[PDB]
Amino acid sequence: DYAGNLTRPHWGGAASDVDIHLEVYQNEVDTRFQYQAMFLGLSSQRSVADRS
Amino acid sequence: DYAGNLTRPHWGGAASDVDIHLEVYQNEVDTRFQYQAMFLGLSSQRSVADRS
Repeated sequence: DYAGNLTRPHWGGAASDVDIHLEVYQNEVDTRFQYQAMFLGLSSQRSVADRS
Repeated sequence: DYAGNLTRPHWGGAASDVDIHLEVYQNEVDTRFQYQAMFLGLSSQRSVADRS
């Protein structure tokens, strides 16, 4: 193309070849897939908070 | 961690490790699974009662 030496704003380099852009970030974290316990209703519950 | 000698309340013995803890008991007795006779309509009933 014509004008093979042009101005690239966030491509700061000696020949304007190396990227220097900014990573846009929207506070996104991918951690894991959540799990819910399912033996709360399939077993009896007792408390020994005194006779430990 | 930093205390291999501790004060365990309901552990008796000279160097603890006796487990004299109380037993929590809620009046529960598991006995067996009951059975009901079915040979009532599967036979003929004759009552000798108080005669022979």
